[PDB]
Amino acid sequence: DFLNSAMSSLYSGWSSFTTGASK
Repeated sequence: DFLNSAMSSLYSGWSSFTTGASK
């Protein structure tokens, strides 16, 4: 799961939208 966080900071940082699907 931890790796999931380091990923959100990379994918959920440039798109600032993927969070909708990730969350």
